[PDB]
Amino acid sequence: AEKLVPAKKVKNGVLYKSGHIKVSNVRCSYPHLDKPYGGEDGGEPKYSITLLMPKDTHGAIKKIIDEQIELTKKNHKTGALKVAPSMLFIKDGDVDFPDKPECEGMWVISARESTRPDVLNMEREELESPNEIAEEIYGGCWVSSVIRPWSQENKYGKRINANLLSVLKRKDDEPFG
DNA sequence: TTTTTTTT
Ligand code: NA
Repeated sequence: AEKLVPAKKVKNGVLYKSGHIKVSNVRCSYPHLDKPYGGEDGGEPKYSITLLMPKDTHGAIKKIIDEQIELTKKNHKTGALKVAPSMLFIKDGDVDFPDKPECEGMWVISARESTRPDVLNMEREELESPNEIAEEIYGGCWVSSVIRPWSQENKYGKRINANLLSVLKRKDDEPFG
């Protein structure tokens, strides 16, 4: 549920007082919302999505994400955390994925969660069956998503990752396949 | 309220 209290609203996004961030009107790729992904090779399976944020239209919400990344580093429970820019949930499509046409001119956000996120159709109805979830949110559609940064400091390294809380269908478009 | 991701 969006039972959150806005702190700051910008074009294509909202920062909430709880530290959650809504990233609005972004293109979806590689959804794993019907069934969790990963944990073939040691890790535990998680639901996930990639969000493609156009650089020309989403600069304000990008700035909020950066600010919140810094805040998350500073507030890490064991003390302020140093994290490399390659170890964040946000990547630069033009640098990191130059051979992927769908990433051209995009910020690329990866968000994951062990608990299945809320999945809403355009009528804001919450979906429950894996098949209906897979049909609704297909790679290439546009969504709005609630995420929240978190700080990782463990045996595998130091990262700022993003919890995936909700995915709302916004627009249909050509599927990536 | 919690915790490795990764392009896949
Ligand atoms: Na459910």
